[PDB]
Amino acid sequence: GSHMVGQLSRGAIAAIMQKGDTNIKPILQVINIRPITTGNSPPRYRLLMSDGLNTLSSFMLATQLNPLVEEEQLSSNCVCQIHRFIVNTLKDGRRVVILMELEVLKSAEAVGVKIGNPVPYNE
Ligand SMILES: Cc1cccc(-n2nc(C(=O)O)cc2-c2ccccc2)c1
Ligand SMILES: Cc1cccc(-n2nc(C(=O)O)cc2-c2ccccc2)c1
Repeated sequence: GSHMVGQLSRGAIAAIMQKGDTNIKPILQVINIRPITTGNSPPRYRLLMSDGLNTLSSFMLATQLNPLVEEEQLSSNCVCQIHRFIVNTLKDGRRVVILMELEVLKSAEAVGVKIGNPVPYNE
């Protein structure tokens, strides 16, 4: 409906990256998905997601959610609610947000566009 950016949890990306609170169940839009280089292990998918204000490319799907990308409705433009996630930190200090449980609220085809004008989160 109208006010599309209101469909997303504006501020959730900053909340995740600055507060590290995991009790939230934010609604985010998938902007892009791509495999990361693995080899000799199940594929892993990285997501560029948006909360309407910011985008962040630090998301990775838990492997248990791979079928959503491979078989069902998880692709660019879909709107999802994250029901469970954890933040992990690499040795170099970069954070990786692992999505453990997510629900597709609106399919890519039902949304069809990048909502709002989100800008990259700097961190
Ligand atoms: C920090 C971050 C967040 C999300 C994805 C990535 N990432 N992207 C790629 C890739 O090949 O594109 C590889 C990684 C990676 C993840 C964990 C450890 C080492 C590398 C990195
Ligand atoms: C210690 C640490 C730091 C960052 C990410 C993780 N991590 N957690 C999961 C998971 O699915 O739970 C998967 C990874 C991962 C491991 C190697 C490369 C890319 C991602 C673990």
